[PDB]
Amino acid sequence: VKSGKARAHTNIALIKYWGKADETYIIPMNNSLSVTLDRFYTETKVTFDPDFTEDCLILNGNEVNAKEKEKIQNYMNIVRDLAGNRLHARIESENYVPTAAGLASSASAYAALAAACNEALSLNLSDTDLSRLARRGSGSASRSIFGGFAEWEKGHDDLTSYAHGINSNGWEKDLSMIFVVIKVSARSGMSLTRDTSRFYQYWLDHVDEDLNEAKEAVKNQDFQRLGEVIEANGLRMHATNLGAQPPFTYLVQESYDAMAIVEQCRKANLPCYFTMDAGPNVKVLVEKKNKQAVMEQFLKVFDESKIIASDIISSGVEIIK
Amino acid sequence: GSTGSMVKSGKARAHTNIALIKYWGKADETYIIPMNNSLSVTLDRFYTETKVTFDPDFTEDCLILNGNEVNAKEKEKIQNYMNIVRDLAGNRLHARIESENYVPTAAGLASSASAYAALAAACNEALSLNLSDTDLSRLARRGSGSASRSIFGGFAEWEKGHDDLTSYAHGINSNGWEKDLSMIFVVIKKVSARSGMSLTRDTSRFYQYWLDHVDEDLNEAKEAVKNQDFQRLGEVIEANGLRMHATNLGAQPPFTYLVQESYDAMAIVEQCRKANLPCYFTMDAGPNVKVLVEKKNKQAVMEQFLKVFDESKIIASDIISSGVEIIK
Ligand SMILES: O=C(O)C[C@@](O)(CF)CCOP(=O)(O)OP(=O)(O)O
Ligand SMILES: O=C(O)C[C@@](O)(CF)CCOP(=O)(O)OP(=O)(O)O
Repeated sequence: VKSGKARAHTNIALIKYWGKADETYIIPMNNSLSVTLDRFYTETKVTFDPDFTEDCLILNGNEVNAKEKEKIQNYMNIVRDLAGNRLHARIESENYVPTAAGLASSASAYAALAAACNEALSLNLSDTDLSRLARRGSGSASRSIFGGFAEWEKGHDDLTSYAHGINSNGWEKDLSMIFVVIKVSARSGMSLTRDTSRFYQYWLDHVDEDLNEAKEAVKNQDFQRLGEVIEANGLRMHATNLGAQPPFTYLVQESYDAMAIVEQCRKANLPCYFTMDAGPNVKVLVEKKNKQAVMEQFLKVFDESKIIASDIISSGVEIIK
Repeated sequence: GSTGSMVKSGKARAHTNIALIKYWGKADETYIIPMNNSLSVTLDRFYTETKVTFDPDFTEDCLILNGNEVNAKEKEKIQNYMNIVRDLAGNRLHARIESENYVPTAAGLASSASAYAALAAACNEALSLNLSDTDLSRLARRGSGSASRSIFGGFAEWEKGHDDLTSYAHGINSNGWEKDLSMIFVVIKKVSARSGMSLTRDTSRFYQYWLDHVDEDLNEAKEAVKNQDFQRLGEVIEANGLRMHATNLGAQPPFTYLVQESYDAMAIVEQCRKANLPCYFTMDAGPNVKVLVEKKNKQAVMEQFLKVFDESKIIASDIISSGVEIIK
């Protein structure tokens, strides 16, 4: 019997990953830039037993649905292949996330699993190969191998497509992300758009410049500059969905109300910037020093229970005991 | 009806139009000069009838809308517009304006294009200004940009120009193609069009993108019309309409006119399209989805929407060939 346990934190893309060059190995049309969150994470124990017939997944104490179970059994086949064994595993996982708030991620799930399998089967995988392993489950999991700022380099094959951590001289310790809590999966949404969106080329033509400008801002620890490019990049992502055949949107009116509050804060000498993912939740990057002030502005309009802050964590994926 | 010797009245009926290539954002806010050309179709079903009566006794302009007094705000608005008319006609006469909107305004359809075209034409008739169509378009434009196109029937294009003299629309001869087409309206506090286009135009991060493709879209559409190629016209206009709404997403801060139900209707259009009912949608300053379809398939497409939308919510109109007309 072989076993290991790890904690992986979710991460939010500032420069978005959106569209796969390759659906089976999960290679992206473009690089992406994320920050890892202190507050939301997944803890996953994996246990390999010669007696097991088929992989079992218990999440938060309950069993998973067809699609996940299947999704997990295909992923574990990849693990088996890599390990060179034929062992099925009982997986017990726990999401540390505000309940039923749309904030559970494949990113934390798969990074945690990859690192737990790594530990269980003693593979001593390099961070690079761990990221690659996580990428095969969910693209954004590639980045949750790392803390702080991370970049997923798209590469062109299974070997070259992986994330790496970015040193910002501890800039991440100065930043925070406020969540405003407010259904098409990212996988399905993004493939429709990657395949059919009339505005997809426009996305591809600007993503690299945004990326470079984002990465440059990080080197200089220049918040306003980072803020503006990621905000624009973010909106361009949702634009591409408007061009889809047929169009769709992740956003609802409340999402826009939150956006408007972010703009006012800037006008009130409280710099912050928003982004949205595959849902209407609005995420607000802000400096720690201004975090409380910005939150107060939201509390005027949103319920206290819906305004949830998190720090950016510096460390990466972590084996547990 | 009967009019005293020293009173000049005129009454006109102008039809609403829907932009297939969108006007969105002004170069000049005071004279209403657009940042780009637009192209539209004039709808047979929806129109405004406006009567105007000039009387030397009248001390100020009066506006009666669908039988009721307008408030002081809209009153003040209409008096400033009529000043333009007075300046043009070289008089100082005031008028009583009796207008009736036969447009589903409560349902969200815009009345601004027909209202201002009707008013312009009505005045030209009352005062005998002998205005050319070009000059009628220019006068309607001062009131609302889209109004410049409602002077004309069928397909019409607003040439943007660079000043008050050069910015106006004309009718496009389509060899009668307008007679084969129809538009279906799926009916679903609004930022005004004027207000909305201004925020996007001034601040939108994606506005340049709009500007970089509008002329190409327009040429493709116009070439589509010359060819009477419904697919070619439909694809470019659908994309154009979507790009306009995209710009709004890039505004500071963003907004949208679309709701989930709008998206639902679009889905049904694409469905009809995959099922050999060719049609294409567009949206203006609100959630209503408008569906361009050939008159033959109108009935079929409607039924598909009727599978999910309330019968009262689905309303078709043909496209009318004639332009603004004076009436009794
Ligand atoms: O995370 C980002 O960069 C952007 C998004 O969050 C925005 F919605 C997408 C997440 O993608 P994911 O769930 O990883 O897709 P998968 O590869 O199909 O599993
Ligand atoms: O009609 C189109 O080209 C597209 C739109 O309808 C989309 F919302 C804009 C209409 O603008 P309008 O009411 O004419 O503005 P005004 O000049 O400020 O009065």
